[PDB]
Amino acid sequence: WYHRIDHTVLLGALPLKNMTRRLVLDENVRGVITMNEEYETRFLCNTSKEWKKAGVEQLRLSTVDMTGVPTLANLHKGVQFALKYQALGQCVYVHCKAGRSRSATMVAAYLIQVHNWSPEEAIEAIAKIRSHISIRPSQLEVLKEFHKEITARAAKN
Repeated sequence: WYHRIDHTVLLGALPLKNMTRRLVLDENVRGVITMNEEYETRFLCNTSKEWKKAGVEQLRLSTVDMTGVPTLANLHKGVQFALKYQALGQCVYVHCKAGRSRSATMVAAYLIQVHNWSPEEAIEAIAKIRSHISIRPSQLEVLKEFHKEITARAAKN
């Protein structure tokens, strides 16, 4: 249903209400990145308040319609959110629907920034762990721009 990517990030299909307990206690999930929350499927998942109750903060992000990826700005929001919890030694569950594409792209951006890796290095790392990762050219191009921004911010240090 989901796979651990590293000590902080997990990537998986939409989290069912019933999984909350396991995710929080066993996987130390204290944050959740929710992409493209759809009204047709939200009865299956926690609301933002049901997450609070379990002590996890939810960050909701939208993809740029038809792109499969958020804006650069929201990619940075997602990554900084993950890093927030990395500093706390806690975990973040990253999802959209199937945990294969839009959510995979978000995790890719995280890995790019964390490791100063190429988009393809990050993607291949994710695919080595979780099957059916599918990051399309439209999604890869944004990860390419994200990679350039990460490098330029790194040169400022």
